[PDB]
Amino acid sequence: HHWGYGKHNGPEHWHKDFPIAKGERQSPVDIDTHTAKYDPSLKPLSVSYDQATSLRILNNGHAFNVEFDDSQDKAVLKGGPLDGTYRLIQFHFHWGSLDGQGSEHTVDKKKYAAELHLVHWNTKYGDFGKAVQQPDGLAVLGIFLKVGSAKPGLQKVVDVLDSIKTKGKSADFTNFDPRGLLPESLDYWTYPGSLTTPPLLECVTWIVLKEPISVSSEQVLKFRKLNFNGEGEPEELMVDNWRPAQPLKNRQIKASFK
Ligand SMILES: [Zn+2]
Repeated sequence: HHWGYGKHNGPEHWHKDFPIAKGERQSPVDIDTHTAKYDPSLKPLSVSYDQATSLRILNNGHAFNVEFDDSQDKAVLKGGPLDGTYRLIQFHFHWGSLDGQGSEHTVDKKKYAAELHLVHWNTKYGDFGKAVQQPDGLAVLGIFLKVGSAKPGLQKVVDVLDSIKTKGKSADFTNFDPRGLLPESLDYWTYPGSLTTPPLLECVTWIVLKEPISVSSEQVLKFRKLNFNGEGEPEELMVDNWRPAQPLKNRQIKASFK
């Protein structure tokens, strides 16, 4: 029926409705650190989020998205392997039912507790919907989360989750600064890939940061209290909303560092 992360509608079934699931540039992938090519031609990333305007948080039934005003160049990403300016539209996470799983990308087969995706679209295409139809339409920054110390900048998100527990619920979420979610270092790996949920379009330049951020056990516990279902439907906790690693095929992962 409709796609999800269960036994009957999970990632191994997606190809029946979205054949591109077996495509040549699907994400996520495992990052083999000894095979990644250092590329000295890659520039440092430029993250300009000081004028970011968050608007709302929404449970869409597969994750929770924090959405931003993308009608102007307020929160943008440029540099790195990118040509042009990419505007932030939303961020969301993928997480597990246990601390030893949850991330989509892996590093030398190591899985993290969760993975944050900051989604941006190439302004040359005018809107998000046109951007997803192009090979260079989106840039996603992926950041791993490990369990350890609490991340103060994540607490405002954790605290509003009770108000969007079920699918289709939304809440006003203004004045949230996404700078509180970045690691200290911006070293990264990059490769050409896709969206990790249907429609699985191959329009993404992924930028995965080497340095994870730490979150407390209590913080991730609050993520696992969300629901996949809508209000008044049988409760299905929102956990393990990650797609496993896909074949690298004819692709090279480049590193911005050595
Ligand atoms: Zn994602």
